[PDB]
Amino acid sequence: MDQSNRYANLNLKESELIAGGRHVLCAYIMKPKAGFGNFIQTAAHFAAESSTGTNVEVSTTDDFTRGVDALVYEVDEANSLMKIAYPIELFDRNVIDGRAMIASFLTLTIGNNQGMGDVEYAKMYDFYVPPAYLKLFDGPSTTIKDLWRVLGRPVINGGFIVGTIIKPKLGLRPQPFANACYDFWLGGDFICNDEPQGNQVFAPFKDTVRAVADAMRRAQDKTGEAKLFSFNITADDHYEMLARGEFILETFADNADHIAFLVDGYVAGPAAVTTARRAFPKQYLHYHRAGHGAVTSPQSKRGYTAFVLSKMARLQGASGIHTGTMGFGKMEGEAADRAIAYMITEDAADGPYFHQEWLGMNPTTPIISGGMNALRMPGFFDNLGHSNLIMTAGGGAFGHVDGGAAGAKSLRQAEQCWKQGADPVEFAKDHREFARAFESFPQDADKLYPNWRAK
Amino acid sequence: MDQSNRYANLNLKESELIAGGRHVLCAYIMKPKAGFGNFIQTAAHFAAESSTGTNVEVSTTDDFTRGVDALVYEVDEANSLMKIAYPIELFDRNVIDGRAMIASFLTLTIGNNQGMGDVEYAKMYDFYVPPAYLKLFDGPSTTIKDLWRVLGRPVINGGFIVGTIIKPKLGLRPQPFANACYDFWLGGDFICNDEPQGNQVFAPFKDTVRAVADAMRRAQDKTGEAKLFSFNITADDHYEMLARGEFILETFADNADHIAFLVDGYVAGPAAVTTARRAFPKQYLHYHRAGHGAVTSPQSKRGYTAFVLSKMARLQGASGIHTGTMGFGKMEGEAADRAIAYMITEDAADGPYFHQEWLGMNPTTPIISGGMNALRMPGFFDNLGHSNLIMTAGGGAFGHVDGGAAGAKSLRQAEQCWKQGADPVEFAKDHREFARAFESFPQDADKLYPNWRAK
Amino acid sequence: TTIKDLWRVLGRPVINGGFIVGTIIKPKLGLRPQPFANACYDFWLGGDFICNDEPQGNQVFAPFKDTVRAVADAMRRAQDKTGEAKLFSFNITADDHYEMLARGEFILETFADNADHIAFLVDGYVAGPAAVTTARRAFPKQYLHYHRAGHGAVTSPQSK
Ligand SMILES: O=C(O)[C@@](O)(COP(=O)(O)O)[C@H](O)[C@H](O)COP(=O)(O)O
Ligand SMILES: O=C(O)[C@@](O)(COP(=O)(O)O)[C@H](O)[C@H](O)COP(=O)(O)O
Ligand SMILES: [Mg+2]
Ligand SMILES: [Mg+2]
Ligand SMILES: [Mg+2]
Repeated sequence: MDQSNRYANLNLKESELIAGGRHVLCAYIMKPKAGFGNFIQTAAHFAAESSTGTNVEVSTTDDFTRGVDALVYEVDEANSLMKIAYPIELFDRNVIDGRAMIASFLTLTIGNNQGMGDVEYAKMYDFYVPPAYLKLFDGPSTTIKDLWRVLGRPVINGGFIVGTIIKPKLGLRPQPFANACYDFWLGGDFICNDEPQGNQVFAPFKDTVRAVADAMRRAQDKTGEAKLFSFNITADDHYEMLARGEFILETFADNADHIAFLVDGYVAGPAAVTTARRAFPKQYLHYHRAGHGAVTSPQSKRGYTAFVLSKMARLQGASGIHTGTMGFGKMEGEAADRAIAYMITEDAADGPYFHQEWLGMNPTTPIISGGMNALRMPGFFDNLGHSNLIMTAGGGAFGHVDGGAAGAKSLRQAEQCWKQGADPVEFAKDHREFARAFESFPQDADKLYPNWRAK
Repeated sequence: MDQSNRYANLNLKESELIAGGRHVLCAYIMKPKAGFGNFIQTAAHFAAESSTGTNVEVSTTDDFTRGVDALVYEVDEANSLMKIAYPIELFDRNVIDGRAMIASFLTLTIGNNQGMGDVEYAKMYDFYVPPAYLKLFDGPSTTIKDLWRVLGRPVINGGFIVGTIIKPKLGLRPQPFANACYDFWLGGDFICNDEPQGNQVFAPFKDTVRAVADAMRRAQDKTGEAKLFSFNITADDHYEMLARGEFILETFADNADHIAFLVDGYVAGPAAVTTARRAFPKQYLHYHRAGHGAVTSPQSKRGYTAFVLSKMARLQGASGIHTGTMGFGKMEGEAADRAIAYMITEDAADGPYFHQEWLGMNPTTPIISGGMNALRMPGFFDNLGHSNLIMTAGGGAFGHVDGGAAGAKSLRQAEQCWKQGADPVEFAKDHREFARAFESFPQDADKLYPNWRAK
Repeated sequence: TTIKDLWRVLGRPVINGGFIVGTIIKPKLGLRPQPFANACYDFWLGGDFICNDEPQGNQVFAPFKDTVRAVADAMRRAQDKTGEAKLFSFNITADDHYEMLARGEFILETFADNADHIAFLVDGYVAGPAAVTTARRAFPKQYLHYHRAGHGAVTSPQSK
């Protein structure tokens, strides 16, 4: 069935749709399946399955329904580009507070349309939210601004937060776990659970937070500096998440504002992110995206990109989200991913297709992690352009030849080397922990800094 | 770094791992990326990133950690097959009730490993859960038995539940919405919100619930038969979901056990499914999987299959889940998808790689939907083998030439034709509504029943 | 919840799983927390199921939380010794709905990975259906052990 006459109107101007403030815009890279309709016909059915229609005509459709149709307003078959405008009245709102829910945005814009039989693949690369809809999202209530204040840093451009993940990913019992935290905090600022750490039978939850809380006090008394920890409170059950958060804040007591909450937002879902965002709005929400690569990978032509994921996370209320190492780490990523960081940190930024005004919505910190170490940091900061962020290096810290404490300092000195604009090799001659990272990761040192042993 | 000696033990026998009952087994179709390690090396790193390790050695690892390593126990590079055994001590448990959470299972078995830069793609096709771990999942609390009992049907093999989705997907105001519910209920059993219908400004939630409630009373008074409705309560906020469900049950009063709750479990996440499962255990939980096609599609070689998704849904507590039309509808699907239905309905069933014993865990109803109508139904039931299920036809019902009421009866008569083993064309000679479905969908009638006009 | 769910924990067939060997901790009252747990350990060496005697709860000589923690420890010791799963049914009866919740919530949390080994005993006759429903609707996935103390006042054939 050809529904292009109804669900496609290419005469609409994107600039007039934006100025109207009545439409969410989505840009897709789509390819029709062979043996069905052409590009515009497929894009039309795509819009029908994403708003008001199905695959056949129904007697219950009226002129009002047609008024809220999602409309294909731009196509470019040569580049497989498809843009669709969704009237904002389509998106579901809370009965309790009239606010928006990202779950409805996902259901319409990238839900059933991912299973259509007449489409080979379709992936969202960008979207635009107008003010009337943008302001209905929670946004972040805590930012890096609040971590800086705890660390004693300036609340404007407070700078780099040295971080790590406790490794092994799983296996450490409570006290060995806390001993590693104490070691790293002797030279570092931030520690977080590895995404799956929680209440394993060999490392009970409450036993572990108590041991970490003791380590934090010991590290703070020893170094005279404040230390931060991010606990994983992900769970299927809403009330399990609350129980973990409430116990943590109470146990850490006067160090409760040193605590962040980690959520595996992708596999647990927006509901888990919103649970932590609204239950603990004054606790830095640490968005972990394990599993995102199933759709975000460039190898995938379905779902949505990491850019789309990061932009959505800011609406959900993530204080910080993993944005990837941008090609400098062990995970898939590219240097152009720095545009993701600007989109979630700035009040105004450009996506691959749409410019976004955030209207003073709080920024989401870009959390850098994934095979990072002191040797890989200078090049990363060169690509991004700033270091007002959190970086966690698990293997990069506890894989240091001289231990986690030395690993912590190697990250500190690496960012100081970039801030000073110094040559890493020459800078290492006066910074032992940074120099020892070359011996800790000789393969990386050989590729990044040829002939480093000779200097 | 080569980690095959630690994270690979191909001398392990799958039959002993199963008999031991101490390991979750996962089968993946994996392909290493060019320019890195061979197959066993990639599979070993894959297992490390999915349990206890990272991409480098760390000083904190002890023997206890090594004991809980996930182990590659079987490979077949020719077919890109990789099997991994996850010790069940790795998976997180609730502090409040010590039960399992699917979020932990997803984070480890299909989380970070989807973003590994040394892997081109990896997709889970099957998994095995031993008794010690299986019995810790919620499982369904409400089944089709309870819908049959409300309909007055036998609680064993109660038969086919004629259903539909209110179309248009969006745009109907409260009372027009309810009028369409009444029309279909005159010949059908089951009606559900379309996945995005909820609290749109043009169709307020409470006004729609009240109008549908009145429609149910009018239809039951008119037909003398019980009627069912499945309301979408999906939301980011746990408390929004409770608010919608509590209001529905109070409004419907003595028809409260006629209510099912629909959840967009894929975009909202397991947390949303669990909210409905645990807050409303005695309300049929209707799992909707909008967005799943981004990973489950055979066009995708990442994430997991629809079989994996359905099996998890049964553990999560879904009373029913969409299993696709198995190639007979408008969405992607194949005839072999009937194995998904058997896996969620039987106490013992075979997956593509692992046999599963469910130990009496309640079944999940296979909900058939997606471009279905009376003409396509006989073929679908021949491939499945039974009709003890829910089938919803939005366009197939309200697209009927004579309206939703006649469309409802066409679906009823379509299954009666299959139960009687009659020829559709000949059966239509004595069943008006079914015959008029040929006129409603002539393109389908021409392909499925050549020369139907002459008879 | 049904005996099916106790059979599953014990490793029995979920249909016709067979006989569950059980006892009540005697004395009915008087045992202090650790002697109470020591009796639980002894029986579990040969049995499956243990329940509070109907009035056992939070007596001054046997505080509730201390007894729950000691019984929880005994269950691990007996399961680690025998290699078999063990079950316990705690009395959570109380006039105050929120007392019943407090008790049940603390038990499940304390037993942790053995939480599915726990049943909840309710003196349904003297406490009433309201107490039964509290346990039924607050803890649907915990075996509800209905104790009928006091029923003999009306059910006895001597009564008309
Ligand atoms: O498990 C891991 O691999 C990490 O803890 C990094 O460990 P290392 O520091 O040892 O590399 C992070 O979870 C990933 O970086 C997530 O990827 P991303 O940030 O791209 O979402
Ligand atoms: O929006 C729709 O398209 C449907 O209401 C079907 O409508 P029609 O009956 O009118 O076609 C269902 O939500 C999809 O079938 C879900 O797909 P699946 O079950 O494959 O996950
Ligand atoms: Mg990690
Ligand atoms: Mg639908
Ligand atoms: Mg007694």
